[PDB]
Amino acid sequence: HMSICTSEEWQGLMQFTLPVRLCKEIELFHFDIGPFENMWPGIFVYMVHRSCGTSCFELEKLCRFIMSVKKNYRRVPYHNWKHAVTVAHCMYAILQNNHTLFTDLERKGLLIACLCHDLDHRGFSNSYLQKFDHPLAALYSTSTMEQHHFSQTVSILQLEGHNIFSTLSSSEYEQVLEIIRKAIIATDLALYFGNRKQLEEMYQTGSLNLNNQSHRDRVIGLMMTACDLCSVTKLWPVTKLTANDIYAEFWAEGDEMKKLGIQPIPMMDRDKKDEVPQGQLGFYNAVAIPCYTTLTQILPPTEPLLKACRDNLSQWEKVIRGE
Amino acid sequence: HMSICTSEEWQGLMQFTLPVRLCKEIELFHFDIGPFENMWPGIFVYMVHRSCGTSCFELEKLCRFIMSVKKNYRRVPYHNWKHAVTVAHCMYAILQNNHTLFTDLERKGLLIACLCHDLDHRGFSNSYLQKFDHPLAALYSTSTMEQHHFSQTVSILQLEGHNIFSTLSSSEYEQVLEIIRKAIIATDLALYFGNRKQLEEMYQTGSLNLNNQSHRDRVIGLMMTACDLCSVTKLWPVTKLTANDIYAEFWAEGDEMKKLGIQPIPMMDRDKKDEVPQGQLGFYNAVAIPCYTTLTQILPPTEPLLKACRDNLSQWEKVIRGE
Ligand SMILES: COc1ccc(-n2c(CCN3C(=O)c4cccc(OC(C)C)c4C3=O)nc3ccccc3c2=O)cc1
Ligand SMILES: CC(C)(CO)n1c(=O)[nH]c2c3cccnc3n(-c3ccccc3)c(=O)c21
Ligand SMILES: [Mg+2]
Ligand SMILES: [Mg+2]
Ligand SMILES: [Zn+2]
Ligand SMILES: [Zn+2]
Repeated sequence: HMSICTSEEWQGLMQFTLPVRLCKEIELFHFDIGPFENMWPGIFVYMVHRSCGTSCFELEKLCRFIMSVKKNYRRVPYHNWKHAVTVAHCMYAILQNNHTLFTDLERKGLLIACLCHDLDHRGFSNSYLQKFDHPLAALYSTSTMEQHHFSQTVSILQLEGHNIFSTLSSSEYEQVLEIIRKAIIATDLALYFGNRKQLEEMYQTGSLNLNNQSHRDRVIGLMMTACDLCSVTKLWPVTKLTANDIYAEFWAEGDEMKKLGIQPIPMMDRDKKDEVPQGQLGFYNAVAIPCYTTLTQILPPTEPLLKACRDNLSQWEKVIRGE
Repeated sequence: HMSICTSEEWQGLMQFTLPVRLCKEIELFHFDIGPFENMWPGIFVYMVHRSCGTSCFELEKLCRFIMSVKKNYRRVPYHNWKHAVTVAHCMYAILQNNHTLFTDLERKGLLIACLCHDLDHRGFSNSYLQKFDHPLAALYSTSTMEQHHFSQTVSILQLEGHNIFSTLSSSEYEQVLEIIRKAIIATDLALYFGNRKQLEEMYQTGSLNLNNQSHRDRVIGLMMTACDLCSVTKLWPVTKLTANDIYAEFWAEGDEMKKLGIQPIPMMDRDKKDEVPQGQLGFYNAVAIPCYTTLTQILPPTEPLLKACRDNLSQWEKVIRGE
């Protein structure tokens, strides 16, 4: 039922070497992958090698995993392969700047989870699938898509010559699958508010214990959300272009409702496209700024993220005011 | 300007007596008015008299109102005089089964609002009038048609010997015009989704209180939508025939767009008649079933509506399956 890669695809990836100029840039939080589409699979390999090591995964098995993952990402406007590598890059930048804060079993799982977190996205919300009783909503009652993304990840790893986590003991293997499970479920934005709530109180009262697994998993969750929203941390022209992509996806979902006689929420309605600048300001103020603020409080090296978020908020604020 | 009834028309109505056989059928929710065309105006009078008494309105003024309302309903395939009386009948059945929950003034207003809710329908959607900048969209920015229906109701009552509420105190009169205003605006399906969602929430958290005017207006609104969609609660052959009438009206609207070059949505496209069973399944699942479900939860005697809705959904389910 999955979509395996061709021999051609993984072999070419194995041959790819990252140009020396982009070595500097890939270390920066505001790095846009956008202009280098042919390099995106190659960029993930680099990040995996630069973080955990050149001998952490079997190069053959790794290249087959990446290229098969790419094939299970649909041609949707925003929740595509480009997003999966943008999110992973941000995770790489965070994991680099907090090098001794996470175990090599967390480091491996976190990058793989970021590349897989939106696997098989059909450009529809959890609310859409529940409202139209889609077979996926029948399998997973809550965090519908996120539970499906995790199921597709597990299915890719279950393919011949794809299990990149096969060299781990049964204990070490079930441990990493759980890191990935939790990281992907955490990408369900509805769960985020509560997570950034509990993390805010835990930071204030100094109760956040990094040795406590339950507490550990909450930080990883926020790290996932911060990576998932990193489009608001890029330079203004990049940020502006990405906004157009997620709207195009939202509008297409609304169009599907309009066809059935249903009225979409303003966000999903393309006839309320002028409401987008105000909607962005609302999202940045209610979702993005709180996220990066708390992330910086827990992991201070992640400060540039919050800085770039603020810069873009100001840009949206200028758009509203008519520059 | 309006369309006044003839002396002949209202005089004959005053003389009409309902057949003793029908007395029991009119009390049932699944009652089809379709076979009794000559009796439709007479049926409304009966319902008025059995709901609010025989001395609630001046028989002369009432018969003139009904017959002139009938004349301001166009010969469109679905949004016609037959629809008005079907909607009103369903409202009568709901009022009857929950008699003491409502005031004599709401019973008066809701039945009149149901007979008037589609007054002067031209067989076009609000989406159409707005996209093609029709003069009616210039007057009313939102709920375009519904605001026009309320304006035509007020215009009929403003006719000589037509003011059926003239015998109410200035306070009662302005309260009944507001009951009607709100009930007709509520027939704009776009507003329904928010209304259903809010009411479901209020029921779940037990915060719903019929003594709270704001809550009361939300229930009346849902009652209006349930009545507006009662065609899906009739027996299968009736339900099937009505679907043909709304589609004849939608197809005519699509034809108007095709003439200007614009491509209608599948629902409004007559070359796309095969997608109709799936369109119905989507409408029943996303609109009709949620509606009756919530209505039954607020007013449990209205359960037959949800029962018959389910029976028709199963019928559409069978059509898709090739049964
Ligand atoms: C809970 O707080 C809010 C605040 C604002 C919104 N909102 C938005 C943001 C949409 N949106 C996401 O709901 C999202 C989720 C995840 C990522 C994302 O943007 C990515 C590119 C980072 C986005 C995004 O733009 N745009 C609108 C556009 C027109 C009219 C209304 C709105 C509106 O109410 C929604 C939720
Ligand atoms: C209920 C009916 C007529 C059943 O045949 N129906 C249908 O099949 N599709 C639809 C339908 C589909 C799309 C939008 N409105 C619809 N309405 C509608 C129209 C105007 C005001 C309120 C609701 C229906 O009555 C209906
Ligand atoms: Mg997601
Ligand atoms: Mg209407
Ligand atoms: Zn994502
Ligand atoms: Zn109607």
